[PDB]
Amino acid sequence: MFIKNDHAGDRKRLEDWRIKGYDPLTPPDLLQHEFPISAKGEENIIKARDSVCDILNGKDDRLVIVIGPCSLHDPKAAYDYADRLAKISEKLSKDLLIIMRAYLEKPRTTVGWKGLINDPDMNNSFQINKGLRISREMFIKLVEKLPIAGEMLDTISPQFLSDCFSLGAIGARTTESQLHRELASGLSFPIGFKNGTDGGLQVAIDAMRAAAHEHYFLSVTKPGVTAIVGTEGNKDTFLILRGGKNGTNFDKESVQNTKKQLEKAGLTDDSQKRIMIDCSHGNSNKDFKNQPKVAKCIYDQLTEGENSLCGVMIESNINEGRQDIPKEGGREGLKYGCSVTDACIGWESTEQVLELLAEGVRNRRKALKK
Amino acid sequence: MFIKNDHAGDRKRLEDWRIKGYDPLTPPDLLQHEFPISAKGEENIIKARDSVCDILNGKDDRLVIVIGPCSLHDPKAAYDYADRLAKISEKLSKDLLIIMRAYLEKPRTTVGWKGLINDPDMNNSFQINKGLRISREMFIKLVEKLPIAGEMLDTISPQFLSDCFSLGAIGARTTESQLHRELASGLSFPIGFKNGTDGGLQVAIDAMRAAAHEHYFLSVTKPGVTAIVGTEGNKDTFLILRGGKNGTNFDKESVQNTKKQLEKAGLTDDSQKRIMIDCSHGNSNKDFKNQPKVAKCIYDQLTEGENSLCGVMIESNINEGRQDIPKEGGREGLKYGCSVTDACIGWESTEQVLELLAEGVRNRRKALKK
Repeated sequence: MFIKNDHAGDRKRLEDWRIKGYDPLTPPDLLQHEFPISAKGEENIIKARDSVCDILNGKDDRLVIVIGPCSLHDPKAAYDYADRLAKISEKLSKDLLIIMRAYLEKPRTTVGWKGLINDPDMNNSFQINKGLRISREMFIKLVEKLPIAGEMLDTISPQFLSDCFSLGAIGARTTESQLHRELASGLSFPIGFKNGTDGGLQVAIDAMRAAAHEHYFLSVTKPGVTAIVGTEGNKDTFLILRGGKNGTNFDKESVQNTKKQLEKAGLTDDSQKRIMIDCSHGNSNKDFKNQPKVAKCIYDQLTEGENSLCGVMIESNINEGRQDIPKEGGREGLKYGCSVTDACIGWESTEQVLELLAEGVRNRRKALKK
Repeated sequence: MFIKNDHAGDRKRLEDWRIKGYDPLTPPDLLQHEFPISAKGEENIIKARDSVCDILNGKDDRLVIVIGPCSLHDPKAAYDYADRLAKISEKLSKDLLIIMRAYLEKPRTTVGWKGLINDPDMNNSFQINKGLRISREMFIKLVEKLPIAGEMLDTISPQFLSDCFSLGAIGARTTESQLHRELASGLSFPIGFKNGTDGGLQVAIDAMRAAAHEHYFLSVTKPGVTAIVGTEGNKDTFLILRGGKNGTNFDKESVQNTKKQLEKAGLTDDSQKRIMIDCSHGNSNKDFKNQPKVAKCIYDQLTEGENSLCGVMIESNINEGRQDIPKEGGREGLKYGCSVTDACIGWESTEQVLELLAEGVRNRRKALKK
């Protein structure tokens, strides 16, 4: 702490006796001035957002693919993965609309590395200020290469990193939080809510419904100070089928149920597409090798003409599997292109699945006579 | 809106085209100045906190009863009720500690009054600065009458009102939120989380495990600027049973099952008491009539000497049931002392209930020969 609470632990102060101190923080202004976005990255982002919103509204028959490392921990690897992916995306420019999984943390119940933002040297130093710096810079570099997608959590943290997202996602732990639903209703891109830890759809229905309305809440402004914010709202929201405590909900029947309750909520019609399926995480029962297989199911629903499906989430890294960051050595003790956060499928798995989906969208074209 | 995004709609800019613009805000330093907490309120607040920290470590053999409106919405009415409860609160004082349920906003997914802070004019005018004024004014009056407790909904707001809380809960929906755990660890009083909307008990155990720890995050400081905060961690933590979509857990079995899971967690031992019961919300199935009978169940388990219990929650009001705030009417014409959120028990029932539980505490005393 730069400022230190000299009175920590005294239980005769009304407040703050549990507070160690404070460290200076950088307002989003200064960073947004320091790390601006190039017009090319700007253009990437905007046209990306719109096209997504097109696919949502029934306007485009393409399919959205949010794929990438579950968390990002090493930048050079991010440029490698982004250029390799911009290659294959170049190849599929007319079918998939692929967007990268730029995630800077895995939220956890158990102690660990707290994400790229919190622990920048990965040794629990917590000079988060740097974390942000380098982390935002990586985006002013990536957005020139391809569109990226973050997951929301710290109402405060996006202020620094929202202008780079062309889409966002919301986690199960946080999907019931009216905080976050407000936050989406402010955000400047489409947002996908993950269905509850037990599987529940209702939480995600409720989040979309919430996020569409206009909201007022306390938030943090670009000059690092507090004000009251008004959100026009965000109607271009969707649902991400995910969890396993109740089991896997990727099965076709599950998708139909999602659709029946979505038209039971006025949240979709036959012409709009609001369903994203997330394989990594809950449906894979926590094994990377299970990721390819579900792909099999989604493709198949496309082949029969499933038009509700808007997009698909994929856990993916240059090298497959996962690894434990060493007690000692930090980032230098990690294998190159290998996920710290979740087990990913290897680049090879990833390209074979992409060819499969490129074809599935074509077959949906042929059976619908589209 | 004071400031107005003049670009709200041009989905052509990097960011902020879903933000209406913002409204100025009284910083917490200032609101901690305009309304200070008199020395008597200071005394009540801290004596209560230490009392609850005793009950939590088994040093006290009395019972924490958090009782009050589902939502506090009429400050005259609240003063009247805090009067009454404080009067009988020392009637039973030897028996248990009575903390009043000072909540400001009831979490939802639907349209309606977003609490006293967001819309305290009750007209969807949203004059939030005043909301805060009013509300802190309220608080500093109430801590002179009896200590209080509130529901931590968001993490900017308690900068304005924390020092009136002797004690706080984390709403069922936000328990899984990393954010509310990090916030929890700094607060200078006891926190008890509510179990997940399924009824699941792992969320709350994990939250207790996290909040014990020391965390560093981004938070708002008393002057009104964001900063990096380190917390000591709050070890003064517990669990609240409240119900779910499944498993209403107000029974002897369910409590013992829970105690066993907390023991398996290394959070408590047979001397400590880490379990609080909510008798509204799920357990009551939105039926105020079923609250007293749940008191009865409790009273029975205390007659049996159940020593892991630290408290009970209770949504009580001057007049029972609830009433519908007319959306096309004002708060001008509304029944006095009738909670406008979840259905409450009457004043007479409240006398009754409280007497009955006092008896229960006496009975547990005799069971272990204390």
